[PDB]
Amino acid sequence: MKNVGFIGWRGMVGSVLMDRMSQENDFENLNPVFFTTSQALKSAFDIEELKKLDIIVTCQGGDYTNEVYPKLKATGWDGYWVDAASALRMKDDAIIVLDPVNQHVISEGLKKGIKTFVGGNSTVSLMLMAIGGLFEKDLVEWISVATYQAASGAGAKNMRELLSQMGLLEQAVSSELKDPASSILDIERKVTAKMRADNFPTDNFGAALGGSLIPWIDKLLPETGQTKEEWKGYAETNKILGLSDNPIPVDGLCVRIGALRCHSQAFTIKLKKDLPLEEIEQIIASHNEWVKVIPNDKEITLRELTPAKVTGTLSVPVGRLRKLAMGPEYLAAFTVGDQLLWGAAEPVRRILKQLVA
Amino acid sequence: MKNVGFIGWRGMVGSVLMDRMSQENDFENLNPVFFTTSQALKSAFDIEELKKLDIIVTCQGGDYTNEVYPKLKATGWDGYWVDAASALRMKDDAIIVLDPVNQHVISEGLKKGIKTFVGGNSTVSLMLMAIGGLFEKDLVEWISVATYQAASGAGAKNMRELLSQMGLLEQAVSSELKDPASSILDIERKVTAKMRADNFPTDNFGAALGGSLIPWIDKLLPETGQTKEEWKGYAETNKILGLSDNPIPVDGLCVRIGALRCHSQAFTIKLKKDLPLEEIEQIIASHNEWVKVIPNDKEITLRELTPAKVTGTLSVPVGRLRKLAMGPEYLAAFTVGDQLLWGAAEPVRRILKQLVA
Ligand SMILES: N[C@@H](CCO)C(=O)O
Ligand SMILES: N[C@@H](CCO)C(=O)O
Repeated sequence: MKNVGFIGWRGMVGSVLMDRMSQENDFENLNPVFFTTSQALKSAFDIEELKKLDIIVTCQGGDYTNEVYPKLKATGWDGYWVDAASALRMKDDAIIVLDPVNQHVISEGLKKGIKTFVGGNSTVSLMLMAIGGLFEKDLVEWISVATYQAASGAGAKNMRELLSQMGLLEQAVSSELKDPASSILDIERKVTAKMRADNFPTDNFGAALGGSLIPWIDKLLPETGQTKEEWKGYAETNKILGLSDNPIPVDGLCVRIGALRCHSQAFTIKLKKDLPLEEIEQIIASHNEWVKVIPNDKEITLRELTPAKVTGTLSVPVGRLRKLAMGPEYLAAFTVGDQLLWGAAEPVRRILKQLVA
Repeated sequence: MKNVGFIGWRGMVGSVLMDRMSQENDFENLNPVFFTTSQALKSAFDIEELKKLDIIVTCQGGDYTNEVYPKLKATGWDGYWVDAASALRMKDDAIIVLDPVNQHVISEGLKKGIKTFVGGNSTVSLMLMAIGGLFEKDLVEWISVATYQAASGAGAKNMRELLSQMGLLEQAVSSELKDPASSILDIERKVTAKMRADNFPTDNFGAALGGSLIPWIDKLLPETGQTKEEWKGYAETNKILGLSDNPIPVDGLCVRIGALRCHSQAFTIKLKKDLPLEEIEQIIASHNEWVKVIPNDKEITLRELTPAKVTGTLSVPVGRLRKLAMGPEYLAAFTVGDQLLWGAAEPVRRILKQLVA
């Protein structure tokens, strides 16, 4: 069978990948070799050991990639490189994977001789898994986005920091909350005071997240004023769909909220033509087996369209669908998706599966 | 001096109003009469007692208003009715107040003989206080909105429920969080399990808010598919600006997040003409003394553009300003504002001040 090396399999994303591969019995169809960066398992920095592998799957990160990758291909190695990190997404000899959406793009690359495949930006991937249909019919002129991103996208320590912040806030008024007759503004003043305290743990986010939000993710790109996270919307959406010749505008604001691992997004989709809502809904629900169209009903929306419902599942609900006041060609849409699955580990697991078949 | 009656002054909004009036020494210029609904202070249901007042300020709510209001005006009473509730906002003989934005609209009404003035929708009011300038120059063709609304808009019990939810989530993994070597996915599984537990207190929101979000606020309006909260965007923005003849489209998705009392909003503003960012920024910052333009810089954004910074203050920061990929006439903007102040108590306090001068 194909000899597959795994790097960064112990990290958070790597861990999800390992769990998903086990659940699906993916290890039965390949010969796994595990690497580590520890000096305390082959060495992740042993080029000769990596050179003997047919495929390398890394969830180690960009710094690792930028270091080892060049060296490895510099030895002639002609194997496949599957990466979760963003390091190589924008390279000419690499393809961004999300097979339920761009399978045809993936297949052509395997023929052109493409040997590098990279998982895509979580936000963009979750968007495409939700409204892939609209793009599948060149029905989208542009999309304005507003995200509600989870701590998992930032990292494990960030998730822990969010949780600690939540605890401290409640702890600040634990007794008052138990007293059904206590003043709410008093409670409010105290939690806000704690949130602003110097001892409030905000080292990882650089600001409070629990009980608040942060309208800024990643570095500023002076060229356009977007953060790198927002920049990936236009850049990655079009490379994934392979439309670098007829790019579809995708822009908006990426905001961090206090959710653990599900990214949510509010959309304003300008459609190229006036179409019936019922038809839009059918097109969306038919693109893939994971997207799930939620009726624009309160009770059902509260049960299905939330991080609480989606966390840890492969389901990608999309709802609140209706026409906007700007015109019958303006579509409103809200979606929730797990950041660690379709937003990270899953696309990686699925391309590997293809490569070892 | 003018005889002013106050109803619902003990509730959350009423409490903020009382505090703000005291801080500003507003009681020195009027003769206050306090009412109550308790049978255990005049009776809030004594029409003859209310009839002798020059002005009535109520934060009691819609049910109260719809009950007492008709009866009072049915006796000939020719005084002013200042209300925080939405009950009468859309009546022909009433004006929605937000003086820093529609003072000229307010003045004309006082002449036409308008005797009813109502505070506006929190989200709409906070939007206008932020980007009032753009509207002040008929520079806005339409605006797509995505909100991050606080629990305070729902009520005191909702704020308490959010806080309780946060505590339980952290409590579910308190020890693991203290252990710097513990597994994050283990932590994740436990908090999510608690969030989904039947004993997780979600009676007030009908769903978990802490650690999640709810893409639905208020009742569904079958006619358009919008929730009443989203509906107020178009309805109230234009009545406040008095443009029911040349309405400006305002639509989007209103989502509840785990914040105590600050509403935040991500905007996609389609401008009528191509203008320089620097000029847009100047126009915005000049509309009123409370709006505050935050440089599109990471460090400053994290310190100024958040519920943590704004909570309990009259400041209305607006930042992340830049042009969108859809074109140089597409503006991106993010704002944060306290829901109980400019979103409720302040506009009420300011119109009262005018009426008693
Ligand atoms: N989607 C994640 C990126 C994952 O690394 C985030 O919002 O940070
Ligand atoms: N702006 C508040 C409405 C206040 O009653 C909310 O978002 O619920």
